[PDB]
Amino acid sequence: MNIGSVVFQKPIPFVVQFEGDINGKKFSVAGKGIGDANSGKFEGKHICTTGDLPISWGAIACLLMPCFAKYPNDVPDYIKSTFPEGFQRESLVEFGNDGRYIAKQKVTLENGIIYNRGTITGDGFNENGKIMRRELQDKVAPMLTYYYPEDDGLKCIFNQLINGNNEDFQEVKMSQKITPLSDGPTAPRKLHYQHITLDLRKDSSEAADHIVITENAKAVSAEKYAKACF
Ligand SMILES: [Cl-]
Ligand SMILES: [Cl-]
Ligand SMILES: [Cl-]
Repeated sequence: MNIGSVVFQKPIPFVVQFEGDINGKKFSVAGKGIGDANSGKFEGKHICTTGDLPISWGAIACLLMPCFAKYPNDVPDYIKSTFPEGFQRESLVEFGNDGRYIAKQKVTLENGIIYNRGTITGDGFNENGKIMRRELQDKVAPMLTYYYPEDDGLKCIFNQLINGNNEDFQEVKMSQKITPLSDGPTAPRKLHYQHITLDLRKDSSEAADHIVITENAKAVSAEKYAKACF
């Protein structure tokens, strides 16, 4: 029995706070939403409080809470087991023929609200590229992500494809490391996958530069994934 399973048994509001600096361009994002780990759906609206986001929203979409993923019982939920204290995650995000950035974030539970507080720092992006000129669509293709133990944390590796405006795609390569914020007991770290679909949309009434992320994440054991029907 893992304690985190009880806190996420009902939908929980969440708050996202990000500070960024990519190619010397500083930005700040503030968002809020709701996550339901019973369904694996969590949806939030995020606004760039410093003006316009210097990069395509899709490039930071899945950094703006894998604790909300729907985990079956035949998969040990390590991420939820780190609660109530929470977890931290470091990410190396590399874009094909463009730059890279590093993010560090801490996902905590405070007064019954999930807080995703993170920081992004990157450089080497093409100033005439579709990322920094924001010519990519706000559309991200479906994903499968790999989870597996490494050292004393849970490592996650996966790719992302952001649609371009001319039948092209932008490659996103991510390498993440999840570790607990406390030295308390956690669930087993075992190989498994997450099936994620993102839908980025805009609010007509919102004047600020923003994005509305509808995410549906489900965990799959390696035995059930191998026996999959599509
Ligand atoms: Cl941080
Ligand atoms: Cl870097
Ligand atoms: Cl570790």
